[PDB]
Amino acid sequence: GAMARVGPKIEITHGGKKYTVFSKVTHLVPRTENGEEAEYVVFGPEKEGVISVVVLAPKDLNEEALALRVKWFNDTKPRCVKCGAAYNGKNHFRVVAIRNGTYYLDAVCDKCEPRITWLSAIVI
Amino acid sequence: GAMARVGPKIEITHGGKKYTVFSKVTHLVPRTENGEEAEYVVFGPEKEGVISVVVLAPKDLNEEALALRVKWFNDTKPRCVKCGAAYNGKNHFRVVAIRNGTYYLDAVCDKCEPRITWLSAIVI
Ligand SMILES: [Zn+2]
Ligand SMILES: [Zn+2]
Ligand SMILES: [Zn+2]
Ligand SMILES: [Zn+2]
Ligand SMILES: [Zn+2]
Ligand SMILES: [Zn+2]
Ligand SMILES: [Zn+2]
Repeated sequence: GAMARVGPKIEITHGGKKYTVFSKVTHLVPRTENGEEAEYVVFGPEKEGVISVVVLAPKDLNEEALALRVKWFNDTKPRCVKCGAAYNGKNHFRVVAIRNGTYYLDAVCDKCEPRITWLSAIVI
Repeated sequence: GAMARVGPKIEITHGGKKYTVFSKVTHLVPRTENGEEAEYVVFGPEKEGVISVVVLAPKDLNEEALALRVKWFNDTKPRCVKCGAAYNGKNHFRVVAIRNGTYYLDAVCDKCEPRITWLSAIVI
């Protein structure tokens, strides 16, 4: 009976809030014309005290690296590119990031992009 | 009965020689620390008048783009990084390239790296 890791990688508190962070190694991610492969991060609405996070990336990200994505997002507070809304805990919100997670190419909410909810649902 | 494209994408003559170029869209390729995803190109030995080429890349490359890889290789004549040998038509030879195929990170021959022959054999 060989074990298998399942569910969230790490659970963290930050800014008085609790984040359950899932991740998947996938290359089904956006890329620049130049050839830099991006990552998706999707933030879910707070449900039962906890905000679900899903990081889809082409590389294996350790727990420190995963925790830093939440921090960078919380401290950047990026706005939806289509409507200007920030993640408020009631919506889903997706960023596309390159440069080892530090540079956002895109940010969008699920009222402007409903499909982002199916993205994280597949992992969650 | 739905058709399916098979075998080589393009066959080209250059420098008095004939190249049969295969390709595969794959993300099982090398990458830089920064996040630039590379491509493999493997040159086979001339057998029955023809040199087999196999381009493994994370993007869909049209026939012009595939033909340019052969040209850039023929005109660069890069040397094996481990022994200094050039592709001579008798050996297999692999380059790793980024920057839309123009910049070689690595070049190696199959006496120094025997596994490169299994790389192209899977596609061929
Ligand atoms: Zn803080
Ligand atoms: Zn990839
Ligand atoms: Zn929006
Ligand atoms: Zn939602
Ligand atoms: Zn020429
Ligand atoms: Zn060599
Ligand atoms: Zn060989």
